[PDB]
Amino acid sequence: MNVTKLNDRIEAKKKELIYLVEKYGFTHHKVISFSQELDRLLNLLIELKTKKKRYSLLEHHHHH
Repeated sequence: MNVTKLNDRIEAKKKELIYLVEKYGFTHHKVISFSQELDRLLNLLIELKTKKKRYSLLEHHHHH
């Protein structure tokens, strides 16, 4: 419901992903899938901002 929280969860996932690259490698299935997930939230930033005319800009997760 909040974009800076969203940004934060992306930030944390980036860091988590980096840690996993060190232990598993970037060619590892989980690291690939988490990268897709990280991409998904990164996409959310663009997606909600490209709309902005929607309550969804706030209620992207959790609805009012």
